[PDB]
Amino acid sequence: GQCEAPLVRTDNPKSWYEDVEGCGIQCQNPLFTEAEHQDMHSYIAAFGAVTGLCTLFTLATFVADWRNSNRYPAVILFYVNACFFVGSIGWLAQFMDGARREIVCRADGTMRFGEPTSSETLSCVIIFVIVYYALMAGVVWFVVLTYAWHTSFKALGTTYQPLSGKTSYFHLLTWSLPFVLTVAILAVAQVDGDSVSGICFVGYKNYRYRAGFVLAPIGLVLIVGGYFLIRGVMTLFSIKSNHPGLLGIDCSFWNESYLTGSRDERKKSLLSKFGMDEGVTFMFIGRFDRGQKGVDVLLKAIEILSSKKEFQEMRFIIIGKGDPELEGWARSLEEKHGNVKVITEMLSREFVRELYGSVDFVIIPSYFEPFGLVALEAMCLGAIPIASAVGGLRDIITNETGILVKAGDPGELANAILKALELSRSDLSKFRENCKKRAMSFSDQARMDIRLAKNETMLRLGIFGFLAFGFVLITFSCHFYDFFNQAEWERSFRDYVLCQANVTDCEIKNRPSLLVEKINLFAMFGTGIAMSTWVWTKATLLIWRRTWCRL
Ligand SMILES: CC(C)CCC[C@@H](C)[C@H]1CC[C@H]2[C@@H]3CC=C4C[C@@H](O)CC[C@]4(C)[C@H]3CC[C@]12C
Repeated sequence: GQCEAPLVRTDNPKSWYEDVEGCGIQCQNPLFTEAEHQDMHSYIAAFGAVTGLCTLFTLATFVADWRNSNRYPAVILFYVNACFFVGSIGWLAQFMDGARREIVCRADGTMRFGEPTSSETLSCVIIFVIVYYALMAGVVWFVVLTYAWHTSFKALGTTYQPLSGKTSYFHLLTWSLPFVLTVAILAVAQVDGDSVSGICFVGYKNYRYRAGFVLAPIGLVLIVGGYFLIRGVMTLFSIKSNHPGLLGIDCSFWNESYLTGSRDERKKSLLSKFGMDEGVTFMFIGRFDRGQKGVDVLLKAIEILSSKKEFQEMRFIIIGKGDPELEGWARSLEEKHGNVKVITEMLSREFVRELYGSVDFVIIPSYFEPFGLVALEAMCLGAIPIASAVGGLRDIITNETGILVKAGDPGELANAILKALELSRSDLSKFRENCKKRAMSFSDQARMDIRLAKNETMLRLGIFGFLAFGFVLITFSCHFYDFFNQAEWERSFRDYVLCQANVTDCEIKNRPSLLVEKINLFAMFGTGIAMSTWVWTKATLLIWRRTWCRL
């Protein structure tokens, strides 16, 4: 009945150490002393309390006005805060009286490992699933947050709400995936306790399961989250370089005051410069590519259009360079039909701005268009677009704004040009007015989609996307570091424990670093705290101020 510390005597055949019959390992990490146990427990308490309180307040803010705040692209972070709140409560459970022994220790006083098991209680499993599910549920929402930001740039020039029909689709995948992982861990009975952290978690006894079920899934969400974030940056940077100020009023390289004179006066000036007489002007600018922009379609349409008697009533201009055969084809038509201008050089932005604001119609014969930002500048300048019904550009152009055609059909395109002539013989003022109003608006007029309203889902969302990414990257690094060195610490732990009995000095080769543990906790709690600032604005204070006035 004798066992030497750190081992204790028990009658459980499942608690005995490798060959030491009757003796198992006490429920106290032998590689750390009491003083640093109290330090770590105090450290956890501070972050847990702060995360719980601040996260709960944000959740209270959303439900205070759920009828108006329940808007899909702006409530992704609400579920993120919900996930982290549950995780925080899971961590804080250990600070109830006697909780650590009931959670970490077996009834015989030995360390819990290999849970679940029918011979012990459910306290270790309950804490494990709460914390682990909360962790994985949160980071799965994070990749949804970045994806929403990536697609939120489609909410310009249209009324269509992206992902409006996919809200339940995300939810089912978001909650199902962490549930599957949780069940997989329980199926292999790898839930182990640790007095240092104060909770049960994966793979303390075997590093391989901790790498598989924690490190690996966290790595994948970082890859996906980074991918969408990178594309979002390219979109946002591309906007500011080319069309900055595509925002609440209008202020860019375009402005109403930059161009002078009437529409006809500028048209006559440009046509004089090109040696052309008055007519209905159709303009296209773009790269002379194949399969991406229909330059071949546009050029072929002119050949078909050349047979009509109305051909002499219209004026054309093509700007761009690229494949030399398209360039030769365009120049040949220029000489064959002396009513079209061909430009292959680099054209200044100043010239383009005046050209866009003078030409009657702009042609966009694309084969693919991401979401149609290139068509918005022409609409801002009063041009009436004719475009292929491809990509996300179909959501911008409507019957009262322009003409859509099937891609690849030069005959249909020519018919659309003939339709443009029918409109051009009448008053086009309504079409130009609709083009400007639509391009600088969206249908989310809950509070006047202006710079104080729509920047929420373009700029503010972007900040939190990268902010969450940073903390999750730190968490990945901590687990990555431990995984590299866990194998040696296991060997050290084995060697250290054996010499303790002294059955006639022991030394610790190495151990897990408490500093890495603190940083990992900081990043985990930091994400919950960081995402709790979404509602830190003046408007929410007013809501709370009036909410308190229910009294
Ligand atoms: C490597 C990537 C994923 C990191 C995250 C992307 C970073 C670089 C992006 C995402 C969000 C972006 C910011 C979003 C907010 C604004 C406000 C805007 O008025 C000016 C640009 C500015 C300041 C952006 C600068 C670049 C930014 C911080």
